[PDB]
Amino acid sequence: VQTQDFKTAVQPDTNTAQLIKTYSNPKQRGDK
Repeated sequence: VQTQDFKTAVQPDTNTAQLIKTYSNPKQRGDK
């Protein structure tokens, strides 16, 4: 639900990844 501060090679904040995160891992802070 929370977008990351910046995009990396390992973790590109894509729409599908955020969609999966709505049930796999909500409450994940986007601060790096």
